[PDB]
Amino acid sequence: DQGGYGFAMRLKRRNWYPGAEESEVKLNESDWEATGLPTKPKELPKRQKSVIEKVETDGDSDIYSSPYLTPQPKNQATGHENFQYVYSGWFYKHAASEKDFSNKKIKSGDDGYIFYHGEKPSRQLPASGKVIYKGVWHFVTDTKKGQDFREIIQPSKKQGDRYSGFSGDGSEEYSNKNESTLKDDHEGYGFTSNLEVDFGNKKLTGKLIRNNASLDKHTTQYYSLDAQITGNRFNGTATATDKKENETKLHPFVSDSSSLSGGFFGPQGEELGFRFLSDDQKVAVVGSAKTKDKKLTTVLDAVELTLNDKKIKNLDNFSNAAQLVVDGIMIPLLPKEFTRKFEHTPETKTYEVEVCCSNLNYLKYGMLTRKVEQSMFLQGERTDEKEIPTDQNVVYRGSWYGHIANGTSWSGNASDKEGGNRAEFTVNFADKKITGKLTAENTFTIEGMIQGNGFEGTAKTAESGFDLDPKAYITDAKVKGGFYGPKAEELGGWFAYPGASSATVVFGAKRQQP
Amino acid sequence: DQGGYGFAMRLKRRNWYPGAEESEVKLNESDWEATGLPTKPKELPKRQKSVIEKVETDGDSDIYSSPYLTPSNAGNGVNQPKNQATGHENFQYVYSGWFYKHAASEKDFSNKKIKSGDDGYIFYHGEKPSRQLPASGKVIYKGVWHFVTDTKKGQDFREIIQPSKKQGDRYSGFSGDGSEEYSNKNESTLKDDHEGYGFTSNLEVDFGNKKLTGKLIRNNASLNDKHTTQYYSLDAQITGNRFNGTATATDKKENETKLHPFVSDSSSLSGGFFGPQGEELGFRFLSDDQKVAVVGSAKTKDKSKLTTVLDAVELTLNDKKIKNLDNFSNAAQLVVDGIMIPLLPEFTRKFEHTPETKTYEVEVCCSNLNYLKYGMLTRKVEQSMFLQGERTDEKEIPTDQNVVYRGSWYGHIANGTSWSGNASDKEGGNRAEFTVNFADKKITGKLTAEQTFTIEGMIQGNGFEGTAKTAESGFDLPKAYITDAKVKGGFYGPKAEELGGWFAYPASSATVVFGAKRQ
Ligand code: NA
Repeated sequence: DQGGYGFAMRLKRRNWYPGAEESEVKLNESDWEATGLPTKPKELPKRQKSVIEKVETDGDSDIYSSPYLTPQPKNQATGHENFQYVYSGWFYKHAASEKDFSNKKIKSGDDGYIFYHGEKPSRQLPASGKVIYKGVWHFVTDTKKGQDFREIIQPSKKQGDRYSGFSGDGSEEYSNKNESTLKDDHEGYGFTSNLEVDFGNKKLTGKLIRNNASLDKHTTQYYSLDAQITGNRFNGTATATDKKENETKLHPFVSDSSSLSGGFFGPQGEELGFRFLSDDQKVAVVGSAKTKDKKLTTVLDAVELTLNDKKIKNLDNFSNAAQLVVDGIMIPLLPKEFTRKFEHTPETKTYEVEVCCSNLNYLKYGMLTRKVEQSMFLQGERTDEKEIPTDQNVVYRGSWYGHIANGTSWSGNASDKEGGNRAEFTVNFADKKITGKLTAENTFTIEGMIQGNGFEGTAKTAESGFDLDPKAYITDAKVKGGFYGPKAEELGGWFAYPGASSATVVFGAKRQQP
Repeated sequence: DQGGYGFAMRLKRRNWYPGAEESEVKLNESDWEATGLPTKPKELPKRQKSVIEKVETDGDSDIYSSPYLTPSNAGNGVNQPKNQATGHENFQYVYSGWFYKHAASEKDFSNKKIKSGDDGYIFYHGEKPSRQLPASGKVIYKGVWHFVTDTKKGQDFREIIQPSKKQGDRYSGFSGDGSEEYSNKNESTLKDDHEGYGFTSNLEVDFGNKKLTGKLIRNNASLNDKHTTQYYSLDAQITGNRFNGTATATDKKENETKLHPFVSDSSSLSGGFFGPQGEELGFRFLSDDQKVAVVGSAKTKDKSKLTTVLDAVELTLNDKKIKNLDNFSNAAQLVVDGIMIPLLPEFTRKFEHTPETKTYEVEVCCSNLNYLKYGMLTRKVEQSMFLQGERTDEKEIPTDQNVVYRGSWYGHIANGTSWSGNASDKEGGNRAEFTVNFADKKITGKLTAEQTFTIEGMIQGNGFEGTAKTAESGFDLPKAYITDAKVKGGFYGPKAEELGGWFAYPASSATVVFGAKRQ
């Protein structure tokens, strides 16, 4: 979707002051909150935790949270419990009532959040095969006067009416979360998720169930899931398994959702997080799942090349070339005209960014400066390896940002004109062969082999030295890159030297046509 | 208990008018209704049926009832459910079950009343309460049982009734609800450990020790390993043709959360035996927490020395004929024409009574008798004598070889003109005396008007039989003559503190009831 490390949704409490009563408080897409990057996924998300810390109590000040979270119920899919990258769950307080009679506000009930968050969003995934993910899921409901969800939460405290139904409520007493052993057909403890991810076809399906207390089949299914995978993200729908027919509907899971979204985390996407909001705005869900406890394709490139030390770091990215993720904050690259330039301060003081180009849509590259640090960056969404064209002669044209020196330093931005930085590449896909040239003043020569949706080769200053306007002699510099966008219209790469002349360069070119 | 042909309990519907809402409606002992004696036990009880007939509907007017019941005066759909204990299904004397309508909602805003849900009854009723039972042995009875619950806001019983319509909250949970979908009542074959279809009862009656035990279970839908669920065990003492005791909720746990209503014991199990030798029975109870009422019925296997537990007879004057009366093992409760006439509000007594034959006139004796009552009964005009008593257990029959009993008798005799004489304590009026040799199984005595009769007989178990005769000589009012009068009687109360009997004849007639007390 619009990408992020995580999302949280707060419980609602309904005003029941007589004469100024809200009959209902619905959930809204706008209610979703970003969590930010967690240092430790097992801990509560910091922004929302701080909110709850300040929530007033009167008799019980503790924060209660999902049992596997960092402060004897269980909530886990057996064989799939050792999360390292992604956590979902809930936390709350027995919040004091708001009793503001002269402003006509009375509110009572728990206050808290459901959430998921993760670290290390994936840049590679299995190339093929169907893989089973299991884990947990959580929910929070709207509030409506007279409403109860007695099938899921015993309504002695007006859960669903005065404050949201949620999966952490003390009266959620129909799951097996407190039992000591499992029935033969239980998937685990409490509310659990089961997803089948088809990396071959870039899609996934799943089921969200409750494992039922034993006091006849022991689970109940509330949703099935369907989603398309794009890069490290996925988007789709949730289908309510029991909606309204012969029943008056004793639970909140009665409407489909068209807003299922999530993403993969970890080295090869072995964990995932997701959320959705029901179309009738009655229920929000978050969840997490992982491969069983213990060949790849690359879906994106996102790198930072630091000048001062010529070093190259991987950046996080949510499979969106136009969204630059640095230091856990998200910097957009298009203003909701070749190249571009601007600065940005969140909430390092400010970020200065120069980005190219206007004609590129799956690939962005340029300059990044913190304040003072300076780096180049490149990020792109790789084309599916199965979409790599077979054409034997393909020309790409564009530019590049350059920083090089054997004595004094030369720096040159990218440009469309005139004798400024220019790049050209000819690719023989059939041969798995790639070559091209970068010129400043009319010089590097690059040979490489294509592998899947990526390439790898060398860049040399040739013979001998370059200019510095003193000869810089770079030869056998490792060059890595990729093809971005559908059907590989855009391509990009970078190189650092060494692995008395230095060099750091990002470049990107666009495909032509007869 | 207090005896009767049957009992019914109505479903509750909770008021949910906002602002005037009942959060709960509990069941009460006072909610039990007498059914009266059914002409045909397979039919619905008439009083309660009439109530349900008048219950308003708006879309579906049918009365739904237990599958083995007579639809009678009422229809169905998607229907072949069963509710039966296999091998024990051919009831003739006693039926239990339920009947109901999809009642219209009461929508009376102007009286702040909103009520919705089914309206109906559970019940059992029987005919021919037993005057004899097997003398000994343990006997298996099986059958069915039914329940109705209280109503409470937010409450559901999802383990027994799928709560889509707020069963247990807006209207009573009950065993006939359309959403009782977890029993096997609709299945076509039985698992090998099912006792039958739907909710069934299993009782072991120990006639030797005058007690019984039992189990009430559900036979579960097959949707490995066991296919029934037990909700109660039962324990009761038998007294005459009645039994009383307790029900014990099988799963009350402690910690709950209790998805069914059967969570509390009951100290009010009561029922009775029906049929020639008590081969069928009916029972009811109300849970101590007033959350559930149960009724049921059971019978010996579908197709033995007997003991007599009571005598209850009517001797009609005009035709000198003798009919058995129904009785619920209670000497002080006179049951005639299906209605119950109490006999205690001073020797003898007299009074009249009209139920709801115009009125009944009764003269009853005596004040010192507690397991035996006898006197005059008149309908309006018909006239009869009656006697009824609770027999002493044959095993309690004393061995004493010389025992005197003293009392009186009511007399009606004539060879020409008629002589009638009430019973009395004094003076030369009717007086009776008996000497009994239990060891000899021998009994004799005399009735005198002041002239007399003389009775002799032998003793079989807890009853006696023999003959009575005038002096002949003759009698008074002019003389009447009696010879070889057929005499029947019994011993009543613990260790036979009491005894009584009667005779009819058969140009002289005679009809006499008598009762005496031990000295
Ligand atoms: Na009755």
